[PDB]
Amino acid sequence: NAAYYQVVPVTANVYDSDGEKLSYISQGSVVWLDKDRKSDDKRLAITISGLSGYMKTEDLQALDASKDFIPYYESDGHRFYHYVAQNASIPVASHLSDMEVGKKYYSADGLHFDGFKLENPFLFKDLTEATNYSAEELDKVFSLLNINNSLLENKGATFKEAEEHYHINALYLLAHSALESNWGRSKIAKDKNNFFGITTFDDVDKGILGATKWIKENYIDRGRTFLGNKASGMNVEYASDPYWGEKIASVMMKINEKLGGKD
Repeated sequence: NAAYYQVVPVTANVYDSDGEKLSYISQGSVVWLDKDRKSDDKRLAITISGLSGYMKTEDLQALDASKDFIPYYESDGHRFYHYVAQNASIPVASHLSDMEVGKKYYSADGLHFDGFKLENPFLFKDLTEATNYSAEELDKVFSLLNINNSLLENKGATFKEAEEHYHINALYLLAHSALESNWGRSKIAKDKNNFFGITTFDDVDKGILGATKWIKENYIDRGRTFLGNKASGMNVEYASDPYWGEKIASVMMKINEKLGGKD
């Protein structure tokens, strides 16, 4: 058995030892062979984004570490990045003095490394905690990041109303909608009125409130109260992308930095 494998179908399921579905992951995702559990001809014991389970052998293609891309993490001396694909990165934390700049680090859960533990500032934050940011501050970020023709600009008051009503962090709501709609510039999102990529008040305001209600009832109220990864939080069920939670958290980080680090 190889050390790493890549997901073959559009999505594939991850199972427990008894064959019950635990989660699902996206095509091209790289999973780690887990040598501490038994793999056989039908299923491989694997780890992905915090989750340990089994995957069907026909769902996985063996990778060669010398030839193929293996995701890793690296610091530039200021920020630590997760490289999830050839050349593509997600900022996940500040640099720690424990990290050798330029060196590639590997982790099956994105938290525990060889020499240190990472505190991603938003990945495991309780999403029912309100943001410190005002409606007016949230609105400022579109200027500061040079985003234009966004249907989400001037929606700070809507996000804060959503936060007060449903008790879901407005910075998270802004981040989630920004990720799923290209900062409110997506034509698909406008035409479908679906800025969060779920399966006078205008349609955008109504969509934000409706999406927040949906997240509250289907995630928060069902015990999924933070972004997380494939082992826990919203990422277990919300998206096949095992690093969806990290992507949202990175958007929250970018917004927070630009607005002065109040959260």
